[PDB]
Parts: sequence; structure tokens; C-alpha cells
Amino acid sequence: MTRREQDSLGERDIPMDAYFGIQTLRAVENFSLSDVALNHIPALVRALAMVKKAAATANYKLRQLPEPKYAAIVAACDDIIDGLLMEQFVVDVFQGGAGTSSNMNANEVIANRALEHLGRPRGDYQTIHPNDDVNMSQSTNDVYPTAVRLALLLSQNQVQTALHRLIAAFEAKGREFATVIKIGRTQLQDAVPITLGQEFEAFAATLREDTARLEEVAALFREVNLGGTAIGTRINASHAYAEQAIVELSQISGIELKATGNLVEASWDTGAFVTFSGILRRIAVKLSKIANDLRLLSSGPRSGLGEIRLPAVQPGSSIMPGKVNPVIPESVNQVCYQVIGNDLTVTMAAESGQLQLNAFEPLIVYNILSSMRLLGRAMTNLAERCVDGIEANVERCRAGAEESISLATALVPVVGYARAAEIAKQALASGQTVMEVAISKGLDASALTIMLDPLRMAFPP
Amino acid sequence: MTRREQDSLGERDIPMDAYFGIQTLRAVENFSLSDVALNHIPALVRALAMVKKAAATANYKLRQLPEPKYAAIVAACDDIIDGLLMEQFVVDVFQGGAGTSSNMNANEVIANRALEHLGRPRGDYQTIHPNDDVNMSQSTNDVYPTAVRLALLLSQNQVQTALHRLIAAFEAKGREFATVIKIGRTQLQDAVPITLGQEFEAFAATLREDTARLEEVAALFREVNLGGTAIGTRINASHAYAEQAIVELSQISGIELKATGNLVEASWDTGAFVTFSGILRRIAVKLSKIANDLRLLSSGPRSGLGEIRLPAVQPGSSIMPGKVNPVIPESVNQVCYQVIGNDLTVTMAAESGQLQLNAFEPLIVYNILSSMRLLGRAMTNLAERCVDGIEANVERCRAGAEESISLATALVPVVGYARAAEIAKQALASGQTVMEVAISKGLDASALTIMLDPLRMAFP
Amino acid sequence: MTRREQDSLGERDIPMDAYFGIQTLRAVENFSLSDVALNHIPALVRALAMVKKAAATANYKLRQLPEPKYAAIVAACDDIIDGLLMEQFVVDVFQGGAGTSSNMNANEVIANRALEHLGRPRGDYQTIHPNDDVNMSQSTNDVYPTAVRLALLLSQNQVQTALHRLIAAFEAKGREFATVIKIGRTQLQDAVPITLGQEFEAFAATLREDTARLEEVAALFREVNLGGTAIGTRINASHAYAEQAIVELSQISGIELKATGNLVEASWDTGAFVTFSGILRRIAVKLSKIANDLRLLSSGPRSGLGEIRLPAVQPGSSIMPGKVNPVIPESVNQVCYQVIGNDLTVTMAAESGQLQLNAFEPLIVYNILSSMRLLGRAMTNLAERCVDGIEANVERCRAGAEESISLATALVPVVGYARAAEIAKQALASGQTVMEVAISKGLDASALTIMLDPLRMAFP
Amino acid sequence: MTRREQDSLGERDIPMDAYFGIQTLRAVENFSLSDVALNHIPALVRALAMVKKAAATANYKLRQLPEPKYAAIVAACDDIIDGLLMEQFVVDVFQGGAGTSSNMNANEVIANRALEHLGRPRGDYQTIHPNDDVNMSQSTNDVYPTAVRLALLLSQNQVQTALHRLIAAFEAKGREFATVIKIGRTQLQDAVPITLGQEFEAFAATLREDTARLEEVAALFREVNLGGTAIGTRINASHAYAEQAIVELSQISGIELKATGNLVEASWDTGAFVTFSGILRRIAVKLSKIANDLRLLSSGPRSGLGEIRLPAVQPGSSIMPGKVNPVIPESVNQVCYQVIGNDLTVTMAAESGQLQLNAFEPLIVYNILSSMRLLGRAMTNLAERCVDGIEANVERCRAGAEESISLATALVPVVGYARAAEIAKQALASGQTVMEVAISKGLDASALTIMLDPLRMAFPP
Ligand SMILES: [Cl-]
Ligand SMILES: [Cl-]
Ligand SMILES: [Cl-]
Ligand SMILES: [Cl-]
Ligand SMILES: [Co+2]
Ligand SMILES: [Co+2]
Ligand SMILES: [Co+2]
Ligand SMILES: [Co+2]
Ligand SMILES: [Co+2]
Ligand SMILES: [Co+2]
Ligand SMILES: [Co+2]
Ligand SMILES: [Co+2]
Ligand SMILES: [Co+2]
Ligand SMILES: [Co+2]
Ligand SMILES: [Co+2]
Ligand SMILES: [Co+2]
Repeated sequence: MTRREQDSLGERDIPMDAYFGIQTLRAVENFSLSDVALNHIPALVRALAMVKKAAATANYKLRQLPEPKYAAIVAACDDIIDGLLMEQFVVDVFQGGAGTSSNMNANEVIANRALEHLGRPRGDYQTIHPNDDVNMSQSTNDVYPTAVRLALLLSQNQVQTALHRLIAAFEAKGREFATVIKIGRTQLQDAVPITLGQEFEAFAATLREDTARLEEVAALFREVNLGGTAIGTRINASHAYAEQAIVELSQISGIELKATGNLVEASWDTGAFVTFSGILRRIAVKLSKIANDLRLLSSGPRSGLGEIRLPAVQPGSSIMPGKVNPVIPESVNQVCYQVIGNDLTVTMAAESGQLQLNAFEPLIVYNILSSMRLLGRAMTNLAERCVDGIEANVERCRAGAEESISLATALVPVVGYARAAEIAKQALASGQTVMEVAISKGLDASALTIMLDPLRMAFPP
Repeated sequence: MTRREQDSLGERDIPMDAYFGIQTLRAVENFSLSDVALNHIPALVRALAMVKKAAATANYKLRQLPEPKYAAIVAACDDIIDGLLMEQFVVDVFQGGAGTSSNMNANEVIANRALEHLGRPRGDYQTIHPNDDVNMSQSTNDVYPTAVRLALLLSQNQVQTALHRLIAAFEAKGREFATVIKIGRTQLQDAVPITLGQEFEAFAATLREDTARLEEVAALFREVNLGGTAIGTRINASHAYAEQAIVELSQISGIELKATGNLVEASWDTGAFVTFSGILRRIAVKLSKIANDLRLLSSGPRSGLGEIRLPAVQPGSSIMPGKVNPVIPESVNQVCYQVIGNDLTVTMAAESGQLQLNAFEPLIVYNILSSMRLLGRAMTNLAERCVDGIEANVERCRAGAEESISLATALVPVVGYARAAEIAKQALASGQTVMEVAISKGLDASALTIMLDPLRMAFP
Repeated sequence: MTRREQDSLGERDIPMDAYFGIQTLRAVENFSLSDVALNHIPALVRALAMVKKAAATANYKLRQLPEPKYAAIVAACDDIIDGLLMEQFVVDVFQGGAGTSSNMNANEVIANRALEHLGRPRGDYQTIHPNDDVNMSQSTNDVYPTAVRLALLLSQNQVQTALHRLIAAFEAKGREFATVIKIGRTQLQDAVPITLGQEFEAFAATLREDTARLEEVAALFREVNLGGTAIGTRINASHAYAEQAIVELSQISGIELKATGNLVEASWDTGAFVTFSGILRRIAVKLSKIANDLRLLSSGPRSGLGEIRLPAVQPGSSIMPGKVNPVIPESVNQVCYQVIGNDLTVTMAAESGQLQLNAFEPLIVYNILSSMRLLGRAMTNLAERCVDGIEANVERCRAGAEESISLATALVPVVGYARAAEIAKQALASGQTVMEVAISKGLDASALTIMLDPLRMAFP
Repeated sequence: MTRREQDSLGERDIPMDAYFGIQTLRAVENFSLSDVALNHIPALVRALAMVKKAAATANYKLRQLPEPKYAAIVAACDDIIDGLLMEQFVVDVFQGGAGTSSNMNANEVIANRALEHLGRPRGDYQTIHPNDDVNMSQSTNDVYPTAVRLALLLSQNQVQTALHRLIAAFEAKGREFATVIKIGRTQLQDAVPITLGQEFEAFAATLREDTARLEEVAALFREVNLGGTAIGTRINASHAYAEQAIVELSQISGIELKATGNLVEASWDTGAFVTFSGILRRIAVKLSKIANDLRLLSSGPRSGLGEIRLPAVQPGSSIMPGKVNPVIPESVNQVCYQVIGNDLTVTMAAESGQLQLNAFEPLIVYNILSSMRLLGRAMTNLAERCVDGIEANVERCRAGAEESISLATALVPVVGYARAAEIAKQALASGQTVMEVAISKGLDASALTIMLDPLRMAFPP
């Protein structure tokens, strides 16, 4: 069964129980590109609903929207915000129209769910109207970007939790491996001694910078253009409505929002999206570097560095034991490369704004929510399926530190530069340790245990 | 209800109904990252099955695999090639493992479907073994990349068909607007006359270069490393098996494949993916510019260029008639920006190869298969729902042409550059036409109506 | 005429009148790639010299360096700081060795200039040694990334001065065009009325956001790893030395520096370069939109939007008087594209770090200093040679606002949606203003002149 | 001492000295952005003068350019083609104008040099006009992109020569290390045996691919729009003029050039540049991974892979012997990252085309010519200064192979899977070779020497 609806282009038959309407139906036909629909990015659906609740409350309080229609609309928004009706948001994320299809998907679905609450039938738009009532005082160009900013704010906690979790895992391994002496490597050449613990604490340290800079950057989104309507001149939406709507949207979302400084600027500026993507791009670059180290430090088992052992999560051959593919970090690098790619997409999109509008905010929101979700899962998997279970190869780390030619420097104040250089040269020609060569020159072994102690070199005063 | 399987890491309970095994089950746990499973890229599944059919056949012909197992493996691969069992390919496209997870997902499903065709229950690997039988004479590092290449080859037609569709839309609007004179624009300044038809056929002409460049580049994927195994040294696979498996994979896929020249180089080289991601990027860059020209030319209705009118696919406000948001092109632009980024993701991945292998082909194949699909759909919509129904504002077009001070350009071959420049400046300074200004200086009214016809200036 | 120098690889002949040494000579031969030498980023040379002055002073105060040597080194450093000896930094910016070549170019030059401020010959390194004395307590790995941070910090001003300059240009125009009413455009479709002044003050507005983010990001460079030596374990340099050197470098540079929190992390973290490069990327993205807006609003003279007119800085085609190519925004566009490519370069280099070091700080620092210098010049040019002389086309702007259909919304509470939608459709259908159609239906002329005033609509 | 010139914006004073005139002088002031002038990309300056000469010659042959002025213009183009007058090309490569400023620099300089050949004074434009004569039958939008295509064709040789050189260095090391057995590595895990020579021969094979792809992509540039003028309509250039100019440009340059199929399309289409940039990018991507492989194989000396030794080109300290920074690969990598960014710069300029013209070819040509030049020099330096001198650390290579657990598979036909697997497991636990475990199970040493030969595993029949 179907019902019959009408827009400024004509009539169509919508399936009887669909909560979306004619406008959404056309957009499903117009933008069939990715098979990724609005409900694949639920945070934006929840956000549109909160913005639509805020406006309805504001209109009601200013006596522009009748009580029964406010009650019905609010109850409908509440349903969507608590995650009902998600399957009704069917529009492709790659939609044209600068956000209009998302706005209309929300307008129609809220309208019809509102009607259900009033005991009227779907499609009875004379009672609750998708444009006249649910979109009162509003514009795609202020509702959509406001919800976009809201959705990024709402999905902030998933990436913060993930960072904290990865931080906590590196800290623990930094503590566990505190006295595990090894050789540091610069340009991939053996340099001077360091512990495995300082090295893991430094992975921890780098990500502590990230959670701070991300928080700082997210705060730019608290600035909203709600009330500027179409191009920032705020025509058709009163000052009092804008004031009230923002106060309401703060209450609903639990986030203190404010009006942006210049709404004509805010109508078109995507600069904040570039900045936010940049910090996701930074996390991915840094994160990728960590994943690379864990791949390098565990290379082997016999003909690599073999200094750490990652947990074997992948099945192997009984006749090929010891082969441990660094499979979680690999999965992490792929997330990072993708995050970097998506970041360029945001850049091209941001760059292509014209006059009073950027038309490509839907592509932007899709890439940022994607990068955020992917990065959260990569970091969570890295922490629990890999980092938590890493083991030090204690003897083989020590071997590297003990084999360092750099230890010969500690002999200068005892035998003179010329002769310490000789030992250095000899140790390298013959392949023995500085310790072994030093012994042959009649220097005492228990004295050398002190002089050439690598843990002493790694830990400054 | 579950069944009990064993791998190198130990024992695990697998759902009764599942054709995948303990190795796939583990990879599903290890790489839960995106929610996009292998089944979202079915051409690679289809391709993986094709390779498994070919390998099985070549092992049977060299008497390495006995007949009853051969007949059962092949039957199972056929079922996969025919679109059955797709829901069993459950591994995340962002998998670590350089392909092993996709490879093992095929091994386990093939073995359990092969077991079923042969009477026996899921997990009786003593009979059909995922590793020892289905993966016989193979390594992830040769079967997976070959599947990757075959999956790209088989996806050519969706993009070629869409390019051919868009070309035909433009060609037709080219003929429809052959005499619709308008003004050209360089650097957004008014230039010399041209027809809308010429503009449109130009769009079709650039997408013709693209269909050819695409064939040429897709052709590199015909070269496969099947039988190089782990690192290119051919260990565990005979020369005889390699040639035979290629002959067989050629017959099965409908495409003439050949052995690549250096299996050692081939084991790790990802330049073929960069090249092909590159033409997709070209198509994106070209297609996005066309979309942009469509948005500019349809700007208005009254304070834009207003030279064309796209079909109104999006309903507008009853109080704001004449607003047509160039919504299909916008959607295309956005597809184009996603393809460009995807091309960088392939770049990052491709550059990060180490020694005998590149560990990130899962990412590469996923990004290229996506961009191919999005370009196909974007071009097919652009053609069917925008171009086919575009209409010219004939009088606004004409008006930009006759108005133009550029009409003096056509007097350079008459009175030399200098005197013609002089005529141009006098018209602009005195508010007279170039026609008006030129009779002034003694030239025949008769010859000028012809010489300064803007439609004449558009053609040789 | 040459002199004879030795390093661990052997003996070489160095030009007699060179302040550089055998290690710089070797570097010149090793990385001849680009024809762009260290002196082409002088801010890094000055910075290297400041840090060397900081190290010598701290070394002096802690009694690791004797007073005669301290004072010669310090005086050499001052010469470089003052702009002398720039022709002696000859090493390619594309150098390998992760800083070493730049550090040794500094060390040798400073040693040799110290030798004359002390009356000794060039090359007499038993008296002033480039490694033992000028690099004392130091490694490339902490000296070089500290110089980079300082260089970037000392170049902040130029991009700040240029931003403020362009802000002021736009603000000034913002006042001038306050009442110049025109139609807004969304998706290139006629929207609602706005003033050219508002549009221009929004340009200013966005750039003021950029000045604050740039400042805020620059501050991250204030944290230095100086003292951390080779890998961040402080080997060969004491706590007191590091504390003292950071105090002394803060005095020398004029910027309050502080020791970074974790020196092991600092040894390899290139993240701050990514964040910063991101703000340049952002500026470029915003800047290119603005440029694009200026090229669009000036399109014409006859058949574009014709809303503004940019000063003519190139001479025109005389066969087309009144054609003005937007030559200055194009040049800015090209700069913005470069900065964005440049940003990807940094992104690769940052990602490529291995274990205790990232080897690619020289490529990172070169690209950033380029980008900064480029944006600084671009924005100055856009302010002085374009924005300041922009003229508004008052009548063409006004006609766009009056001919708009958005006007018909003002009539909804006068005559009702229904009848006001009809006025909109008849206006479009007949080619008349909302005003002319509204006058037909009998509505009062003097109420309509206020009602459908576009200037009124522009301001809440 | 100066001279006085005039354009449609007033008068200015130009150095008596100079061959450029008033228009070039304004361009110097208007576009001061980089300090990189036209003389930094001489290939373009030369190509412009080739096109200029072709057009003069064509005009002369159709009786539109007087013989004396033809002779003088041609002698001037000849001087520029032969490398004279380079310092008169002073405009910034970052020019606005879509190439007009480069075209006018060519026009003016040629005019003044032609005048000198007639013994006339500088700026006597009544005799030789930069627009009227030197620019006859031409527009910027056909001459400049033609000059650009030909600048890239003139330049192709340096990158092709560099590629062949690098190829040659790899092939020779391929031969020299033909029997240096080592362990192959997949995901940084020990895999199966392979020879170092095979590894180096793979480098050669992959760069051979690049020469073929570069050649075939460069051939797209042979298609030129000379004679399409402003927008592809050909106004002001006769069919005959165009036919003759192309025949003539082909003769001057030594390259079979042909008119492009659709001059309207060709007026704006930047697709050929993207494709050329892309194969440079692809060279960067592969070159970079070779550089990385080199830095990794040479890692150590003692706590890395240490399979090869790169020539020490950078000096070290006498107390720290054995430390060899992989300094030339590092500079290759850096170049590769630059080219990859330059490819993004091109992609931006290309996407930015509008209607009948793309305005950003000056930036495009500059980036591609830079990229080509860097790639050439990096590849040349890698060959002469690193590869040609690489050494194998032969015993360490052989130890990697013997330490490999993959050897146990050879034992299957001999002792059954179960026992073969048991040996592999025991070798892994004790850090012993498969050979050592095998001996201790009472298998014969001279038998096992044959069975477990790594060199047989590296080389198929
Ligand atoms: Cl979401
Ligand atoms: Cl697919
Ligand atoms: Cl500088
Ligand atoms: Cl050049
Ligand atoms: Co779905
Ligand atoms: Co915290
Ligand atoms: Co799914
Ligand atoms: Co065809
Ligand atoms: Co290849
Ligand atoms: Co220089
Ligand atoms: Co300020
Ligand atoms: Co802003
Ligand atoms: Co940091
Ligand atoms: Co110069
Ligand atoms: Co050849
Ligand atoms: Co073309």
C-alpha cells in the first residue's frame, strides 16, 4: 500500500508506513551514489533532531508555534534523539544540495512522527507541516551547519576515550620495561643506550599532547550560526528567536554554545573543518609512526631487531613457528593512511566554497565522522589486542646495548682519547664488545662493569 | 549451537551454520574497525574464487590434487562465482595481514562448501583442508594480489559504460545546440564568440581521451605473479603449475592474462595501483571541472550568467520560483573530491612497501574499487538526470554575443591589428557599436554584417 | 690557492678564502639536487648562530670552555646574527643527514671566523675546533631542531604583518561599501539582499580568526629539546648546561623559551610541524576562496556578474578595451595551491620518522619557510595592488537586488503567502520586478518602496 | 641612463640596458612573490622562442610578415634558443595572467633583439612591434600552452638519462651479488631464502617499467593547439598559417608534433599534465621505497639487519667507528616527498579550470619542471655516489639464511611432517639452526648440507 503526496514538482506515491515523505523520496532517486545513507552517520541524525527540538521550543516560547504542535514535534525529536526511527534516514551521504536533503529528511520524519503522537495519519501535513511548522524560522544554511558542528561535538568522546586508553597502555609498558636497557637508533644506525621503558613512555607522552590539542580544536565548534538563516543577514528569523534557540540547544545537548561573531562570515567559512581535520591528520601521522616502530622493533624473529614480542593474534604454520606478523599495527597504518586521504577530501571541499555558501558540507561531515570513528577503533584495538600483551626480549635488548661502540667514550678519562679510539676501532674490526677489547688491554673487569654501564648512560642525574 | 575447530593458537567455538572457520573468526575479532566487510567489495570475492578454481585445476592437471577433492573445490568456487555464499565473507576491508585474512576467508568457505557438495560436515578438514588442499601451491602473496588485479579488470566495464553514457549525453546536446551562439570566457573575462554546441561537444571530447587512457592503464593488470608464492622465488610451486594456472585463470575470467616478467620485483611493486588510481584522479579532476562549468552556466535565474537551465530535480519553495539549485553537479563534485583523497590514500600505502612485500594492498584495493563505483554512479546520474534534460536560454546566450566589444577582433585580418584596435577603443569610449564605428572609417556596411556576425566568428 | 683539511674520511683541498671546511665541502658534493642553498632560508642560518651563541655561553659559565675561545665564538656568532657571512652557507636544503650538514656548515664557519676574531689562520682547528668546541655539549639532534623552531618563531612576524595588512584593506573597503546593496548568492543561485560592505567585512572577519590561530599554534614551537642531545637521554650534556642554554637563548632571540616535557619523545616528534603547516594550509584554503570570490565578482565587463572592478595593473588587449584580467587574485590562487602541495610534503616527511629520530627536518623546515614567505608576499600584494583600489559598480549591484524574487517574501504578511507567491511567478514569467507586478495588483507605491527595499532587508 | 616607453596605462622609465620593455617591467612589480624568475626554468624560455620562430616563419611564408622583419625576428629567436639573453627573462614563475606575462616577456625581448639586428634603437616599436609583429596570428592561449608542452618534451631526456643510469647501477650489483644468499622478509618477518643480487635486479626491473611508462605519457604532449588562438575557435589564425606553423615547429624542435583533435576542448583541458605529474609521482613512490629498503638493509652496524654497506660519504668521529648514516637515500626520500606534494599542487591547479581556459598553467609548468629536475639529480646521485659503491656483508647475509626456520620444510620428505615440525620448534626455542637440531637427531651433516641448501631454495628451475 502507498499514500499520495505532492510537492512543487508534482505527485508521487510514498510507501504507506514510511515516515519520510515526497522530498526524501526524490532525494533517494537523485543521489544514489555510495549506498551509504544518513543512518550510517547517526550522530548527525541525533544532532538534526536536537536542533529541531531547540527551534520548536524557541518558537513555542515566543508564541509563534501552537502548544499541541510543539508537544507533538518535541516528543518526535525526543524519539529520534533516543535513537528511534534511524532506518527512516535514507538519503545518500554524498547528496547534493548543501544539506537540504538532510534537513528535509528530518523535517518530514519529525512531522510524520509528530502526527502519530497526535493520532492523525501520515501525510496529513495541513496539521503538522514539514516546512511551515518543523522548519519554522529556519534555513538549511543555519540548521544544517549548526547540526554538523553539534554532531562533531557529540562524537568527540569516542576519540578521547580511545586516546586515553592507548595512553594508559603505553604508560603501563613504560613502567614494566623501565630497566630494560637497549640501543637507541638514529637514522637506523646504532647510537647511544636508552631503556625500552623510556621509549614506551615517550609514545604515551606524544599522545597526551594530542588529547589536549584535539579538545582545544573541538571548542571552535561551539560557535554556531543558528539564526543567520540563508546568508547571515538573519532575515525571517528574529533576534529573540536566535537568542532563545541557542539557550535551548545548550540545554538539550549539554554543551555551552554561543553565537558566532559575524554570521555573514559564518555562512560560508569552512576553515574550522580544515583545522579539525588537521588534528585528525596529525593524530594519524604520529600514530602511524608508532605503529611503524612496533613493526620494526618486533621484526624477526631471528634476523630482525627482535627486541619486543607482540601478541600472536593470527594463526600460523606448525612447521613455521616464530613467524609473528605485526597484524594489528598494520591495520592501524591503514587507518592512518585513510585518515590522511580523507583529510585531503576535506581540503578540496573547503576550498571550493563560493560567495555566500560552501555547498559541500555533507561531504565534509561524512569524512570527519568517518576519520573519527576509524581512529577510535584503531587506537582501541591497538591498546587491547597488542600493547597490553607486548613482551620484552630482555637478553636481546641488553646484547644490543652491550655491543654499542659508543660505550668506548666512557674510557676517555681513564686511558686517553687516542687509546679509547683504538679500542673502539678494534672492537668493530673484530666484532667483540668494547668490554671484551678493554679486558685484553689489561683493564680490570669489575672496574669496567662500572665504567661501561649502559643503564648509567640512559638515565641522566 | 557451535562446532569446535583448532588452529595453531588453539581451540575456538564457531557457529554451526558458518562456512568460515577459526581463522576467519579470529580475523573478524582482530580487525573490527570500519563495519565494511569483504562482502562490500564482491568483485574481489568473485576474483578470489576464480583464482582458487584456477589453482585447483592446475594442481589437478599436475596430479598434486586428487580428483574427488578437485571436483568438490571447483563446484564450491563456482557457487561463489555465481553470487552464492557472499554473506560468509565477513572480514573488515581494513584488515591487517597483507591479504591473508581475505585469502583464509576464501580457503575456509571454499573447503566447507566443497565438503558439503561431497557429503561431509563443516570442519572435516582432514578431507578438504583449507590450507593443505584449497591453498595448495599458493601463498597469500601471490593469490591475493592476483585476485586484486583480476578484481580491477572485471570492474572496468561499470566505469567504461558510464563514461560512454555521459559522452553520448554531451554529444547529443552538442548537436542540439550547434547554432546557439554565446560569448566565450577566458579567466572569467568576456572573450570571442563560440556556440554552446561547441562547448558541449568539447566536454564529450575530453571524456573520449579518458575512455582510451583508461583501457591502456587497466591493461597493466593483465600481468600477474601467480606462482611467485611468498617472495617471488617460486618456492612450493613448480613452473608447470604456474603456466597452467594462468591458462586456466584466463579461460575462467574471460581475459587474456600473462605471467609478469620478474616475480621478485612483482612481489612488492605497487606502481600499477598508483598509475590506475592516477587516471581515476584525472577523470575526477576533469569531471569536477565540467560539473563546475555546469553550475556557473546555470547560475541565475536573473543575476548569474543564465546561459543554460538544468532540470529541476529538487523541489523548491513556491514563493521562490526560478531557483534551480545545481544539485546533481554538486553531488558529482563531491564524488570527485572523494576520489582525489582516495588517490592520496593509495599513494601513502603504495610508498610504504618494505623489502619483499607491500603490506597494504587491502587498503589499496578497497579504495580503488570504491572510487571506480562512485565515478560510475556519478557519471550515470549526471547523464540521465542532468545532461539529457539541459535546455538553452537562446536569447540570453545570443545577447552576450552581439553586445560584445570583441566583435572588433574579426577586423584584424581586414585592416590590420592596429586600426582594428583603434576601432574597438572608439566604440567603447563613444557608446557606438563596432559596426557603427567601422562604417565611420570607410568600410562597407555590406561586408561587415557578414564579417562581424558572431556565429560566423565561431567557425572557420 | 687552497688549504689542506682532514676528517675521518681523509684529506681534501678547501678554497683559501672559504670559512667553511672539509665537512661542508663534502656535503656540497653529496646533495647537489636543487640549486637552493642554506642561505636561501637565512632565518635558519641566524637561528643556528643564536643557538651556537647560547651553547658557547652556557659552556663558558659552567667552565667547560675557556674565556678566549668563548669570546671568539660569541663574536663569530654575532657576525652571523648581524647578517655577515651568509654567502658561506652553501649546503643544499634537500640535504640528507637530518641536519648534520647544516650544523657543520655553522660549526666550521663559526670556528673559522672565531679564528680570525682571534688572529689565527683559517683551518687552525687545534685552537678552535668545530666539533670539540663549537659543537660542545651538543648533537645535531637537539641543536638543529631547536634552530628550526627558532627560525619558524622568528619568521612569524612577516605573515602576521601581511595578514593584518590585508585585514585593514578589507575593513576599509567594508566601510566604503556599507550601503552598496546587491544580491547574495547561494550555490551560485540568486538569494537574498546583502551589502558589498558586509561581504567585504566578512573577508576581514575570517582573516582575524587566522591571526589568532597562527599565534596560538606558533607558541608550540617555544618548547625546545636543547640539552637532550643524540636521542633525548642528555648524554654528554649536564642539566645545568641545558637550563642555562635555554635561559641564554631566550635572551638572545627575544622569545621566552622553555624546556619540553619529555626529551625522548621530543627527539622524534614532528607533530608540531604538522599542526603548524595545517594553519598555513587553512589560511591558503580561506585565501583561495576569497581570491576566487574576487575573480567571480569582477567577471565581465558585459557578461559576467560585473559587481566590482579591480584596478588594472597589466595593460589590456587594446582590441578589447575594458577587459581586465584578475591578474592579482590569480597569482594569490597559485600561491595557495603551492602551499597546499607543500603541506602534503610535510605530512609525508613527518610520517617517515623511525624510532629515535625523524631524518627529514631539513625538508620540513624548507617547505614551511617557503610557504610562509609566499603567503606573506601574496597577501601584501592582494592588499596593495588589488583590494585597496577596488571600485564598486553601484548601479549593477543595485539592479541585482531590485530584480530579485526574494523581494516577494516581504509581501507574505501584507497579502498572504498564496497571493504573494502569485506575484513572484508572474514577475519571473513576464520579466518584471516584484515592484512592477505589485504595482499592477493595486498595492500602494509608497508602502511598496519601503516594503521591498533590499537595503532594509540586509540589516536586522 | 634610461629610456621612455608607453602602454595603455601611462609611461615608465626602462634601463637603456634592457631588452624587455614596459609590460615585462610592470609584471616584475605586480608579481614579486618567490624570487624564482622565468630564467630558473630555461626550457620554457627556449620553447617560447621556438614557437615564436615557427609563427614568424609561417607568417613570412604567407606574405604577411615583411622579409627584413622576418629575418630579424628569427635571428633573435635563434639567439634565445642558443642560450643567449636568459637574464632578460625576469618575470616570476608565480605570475597571474594565465601565461600572458611570459608571452609578453618573449615578445618584448625578441622585438628589441630583432631591432638591434637591424641596427635600430631599443624600443623602436614602430619598426618591430611586440604585439603587432612578434605576436602576429597568435594568442597567449595557444602559444603559451604550446610552449609549455614543448618545454616538457625538451626536458624529458634528463629524467630518462638519469633513470637509465640508476638502472645500470642496480643491474651491475645484481650480477655481483648473484650468489650472496640471504633471508627474504615479508611484513618484516623472516620468510624464505633469496639472493641479494635478485633483490637488486628487482630494483632495476621496476625502474625499467618507469622508462616505458614515462616515454608513452610524454607522447601525449606532442598534441598541440597552436592556431586555436583565444578559445579554440581559430579566429585570426588561418588554416594555412596553423598547418605551416606546426610543420615549422616540428622542424625547429626535432619532434613530430601534430594538431590536437578538438581545439575548443584543448583550450581548457589540463588532463595531460595531471597524467604526466602522476607518472612522476609514481616514480617518486617507487624510488622512495627503494631508498627506504637501502636504509634498512644497511642498518646497524651491529644491531640492525646489516646485510649491505653503503659508501661512507659523510664524515664521522674517530671514537665512533662503524656508524654510517645512509645520507644519499635520505636525500632521495626527501626529493620523493617533494615531488608527491608537487603532484598535489598540480592537481589543485588542474581542477581549478573555468570555461574556455585554465588560468593556472604557469604554476603547473613550474612544478613539473622542478619535479623533473629533482628526480633526475636524485637518481643520478643515488647511482654514482651510493649504489655503484655498495658492498655486501656476505657472512651476515649467509647467517640470515642459515638461521631461517623455513629450512625445516626441506626435511619433510626425509623424516615426516611431525618430526620436521618438532625440529623447527626446537631450533626456535634454543636459538640453534635447523641444521644443528637435525644433526643432534642423528642426521648426517654432508647429507643435510645438500638437503637444506638455501641457494637451491632461492633459485627455481
Ligand atoms: Cl556517527
Ligand atoms: Cl566491487
Ligand atoms: Cl628564511
Ligand atoms: Cl628548465
Ligand atoms: Co546501510
Ligand atoms: Co586527560
Ligand atoms: Co555490511
Ligand atoms: Co569507445
Ligand atoms: Co611492476
Ligand atoms: Co643561491
Ligand atoms: Co592583531
Ligand atoms: Co570562521
Ligand atoms: Co610532541
Ligand atoms: Co634568480
Ligand atoms: Co631504454
Ligand atoms: Co585533452
